[PDB]
Amino acid sequence: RSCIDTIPKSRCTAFKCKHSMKYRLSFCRKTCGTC
Repeated sequence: RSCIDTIPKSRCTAFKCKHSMKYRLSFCRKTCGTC
């Protein structure tokens, strides 16, 4: 499927990308560099 964050970009913080599986792999896949 398309590579897209499900929540607003401001929610996808570097901190959440580093420390939250939910954010990195569900909510912020584009911003966190998962896809």
